[PDB]
Amino acid sequence: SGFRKMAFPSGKVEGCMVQVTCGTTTLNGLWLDDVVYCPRHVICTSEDMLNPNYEDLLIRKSNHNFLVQAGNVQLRVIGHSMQNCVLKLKVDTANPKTPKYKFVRIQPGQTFSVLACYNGSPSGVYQCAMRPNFTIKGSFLNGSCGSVGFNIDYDCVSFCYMHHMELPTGVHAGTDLEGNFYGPFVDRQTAQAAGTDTTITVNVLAWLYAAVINGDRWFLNRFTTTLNDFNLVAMKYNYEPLTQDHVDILGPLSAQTGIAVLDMCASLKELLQNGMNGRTILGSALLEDEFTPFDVVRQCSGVT
Amino acid sequence: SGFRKMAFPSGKVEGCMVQVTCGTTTLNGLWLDDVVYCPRHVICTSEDMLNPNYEDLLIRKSNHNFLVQAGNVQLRVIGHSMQNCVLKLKVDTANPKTPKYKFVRIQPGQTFSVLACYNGSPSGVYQCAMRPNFTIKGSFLNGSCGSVGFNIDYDCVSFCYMHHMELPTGVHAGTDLEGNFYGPFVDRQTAQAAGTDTTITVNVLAWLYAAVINGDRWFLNRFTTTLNDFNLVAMKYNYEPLTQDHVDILGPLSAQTGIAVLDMCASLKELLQNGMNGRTILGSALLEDEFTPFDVVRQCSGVT
Ligand SMILES: CCCCOc1ccc(Cl)cc1CC(=O)Nc1cnccc1C
Ligand SMILES: CCCCOc1ccc(Cl)cc1CC(=O)Nc1cnccc1C
Repeated sequence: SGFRKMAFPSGKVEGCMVQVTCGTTTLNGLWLDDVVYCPRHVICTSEDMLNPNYEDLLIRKSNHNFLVQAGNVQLRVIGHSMQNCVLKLKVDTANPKTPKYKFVRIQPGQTFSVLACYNGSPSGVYQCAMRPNFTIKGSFLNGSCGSVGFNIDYDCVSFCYMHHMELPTGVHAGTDLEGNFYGPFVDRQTAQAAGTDTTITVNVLAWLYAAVINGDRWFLNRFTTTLNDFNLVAMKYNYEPLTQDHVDILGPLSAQTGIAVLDMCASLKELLQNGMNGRTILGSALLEDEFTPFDVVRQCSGVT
Repeated sequence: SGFRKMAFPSGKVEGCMVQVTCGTTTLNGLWLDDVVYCPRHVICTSEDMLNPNYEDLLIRKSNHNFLVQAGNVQLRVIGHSMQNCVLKLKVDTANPKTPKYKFVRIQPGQTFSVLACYNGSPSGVYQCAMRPNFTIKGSFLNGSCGSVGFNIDYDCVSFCYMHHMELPTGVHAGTDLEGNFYGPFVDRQTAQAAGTDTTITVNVLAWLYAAVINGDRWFLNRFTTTLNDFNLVAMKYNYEPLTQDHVDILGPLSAQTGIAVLDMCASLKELLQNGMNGRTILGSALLEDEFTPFDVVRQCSGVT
């Protein structure tokens, strides 16, 4: 019993972190096999960031200008290339701590763990969701760029995020490991609209099932609803519209608890319309949307 | 910017986890140097748990009855001893992944990371506080016993908790690494009062400073208070009384923000008396007490 915002064990990712320095800029890189991946803005000076011509800035750099250090040891750079917003530095040594891995592009509403790093050294690990608007609400300071987001299925690390920047609003933006930004963001110091965010309905419902499993049941009611009626409420409260695909993904939790998905929707509808009335659910005084249905099943079953 | 419930990177601890089996019971052990530490109730059957005579149960066990497996490899047990509520299994091989470590007994109100494990395999990592009543509000299922709590200062892991049991109320109890329970708990399947818990005032104040640093400032007011007046409010709301020692530990945050500790106390007093009025602070709709002043300084400065 108990339910926590749990991150994946970060060891397999810690073994991949390196420091990358180019000129005066230092950030983090991810060393997998014989390639080090890092944000391409490592080649910029603070002055270049207003509108960088990355192609031109990279033309002025050679392999020997990229200083890559894995803890105490220096890596020898034998190639460099830019792919979208990431640089790939080919090194002469395969990382001996390379775990089994994949590069994946996550969908908005999915969750992942972030290993925040500074100077190639891990500082902490936390779990977060990719917002529907493709931002993340992380905890990152200057020097954290190149820190990565990931999920782990048994012995395979699926890397889904590399941190690039903080928007003027304090929210975070980054790329997949092929350097493609999530969302409309560009790697420039410019005003960038993040766009309307919504609450991840399927995750709130999953977390309400997690609450029932762990004994917090006060919000259960005698009501039911339909997808159409619930979506009118979701619209008013800036929640993502619930679809049959979301209902299907909640099947295992509905089967375990015996609470039909639309009955849990009616509990959520009442909570949206009436608030918490000063009560809490799983130690929270708001409706939590950073746990997917898969996260709830994993945490409630003890998957390693 | 941003503030998250951040755990320490768990890699150094993952390398110490092993599975311990005795008879029919399997739980986790912590392998440091040539000793494996685990909860002594690994020697019990479910029937023995109502009132186990651990000394008698252990007398029936020999070194070869403790099956210790580090991933795929089996460890050879050459000695066993019980120290308080832990068993120490001497093995013939020092763990090659033993980090620099210490065993510490944390104080109530302090925080630490938990690497939840099942069958010797890490499942996830989360940050939590040792409650003033010596329980932890963790996320643990059957098989998680032997999972550990720790803090990391540079390259040194300070182990402070080993998980032993879930109380009938769903809260968690465990020991330091010398096997001494935190709180009044005993390792028996009996009704055990946890005792009155309180909110960790110094941590709520630290988190309010974290909020101001990250831009959430709506709760700041034109008021001040005294330790005596604030403690009358703390008493009414079941908060720990604030002392000058707590004020001194908040010095660095008060110096960084320029907000005097008693002025932040007046913000906290108003929040206690008036509630949040449907607003949030650092994404929370309640007053968070699981960040110490040291945690806030560390997260706000990027300590690795
Ligand atoms: C001090 C850097 C100012 C320019 O910023 C930038 C402009 C554009 C880009 Cl693609 C990158 C960056 C660096 C950046 O955003 N760093 C960062 C990340 N997360 C949290 C806090 C910080 C300060
Ligand atoms: C299924 C075990 C029942 C007896 O429990 C016990 C009685 C006494 C003791 Cl010192 C240990 C235990 C085992 C225990 O509490 N396990 C556990 C831990 N955390 C979260 C969930 C669980 C089920």
